[PDB]
Amino acid sequence: ANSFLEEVKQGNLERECLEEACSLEEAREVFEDAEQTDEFWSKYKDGDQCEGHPCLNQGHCKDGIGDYTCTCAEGFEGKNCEFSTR
Repeated sequence: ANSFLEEVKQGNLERECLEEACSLEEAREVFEDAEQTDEFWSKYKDGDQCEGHPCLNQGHCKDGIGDYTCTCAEGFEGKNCEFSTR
């Protein structure tokens, strides 16, 4: 029966089902969250969260399918931390 899932310890959530192994079979039911199904897939394209990196001045991005965030250094502030104090 099948070949990918089953023999595997179990399905997954995105990477394991986001390759030539799976597309959205079991991983679809392995979510539980309603909003986690939409934005998540619905043409999994989004902005690759951190593609253009929303964080400036060497900030950092956690990124997460759907939306991302940013973290700046101590001497940095502003929405995109685009402002360097010193």
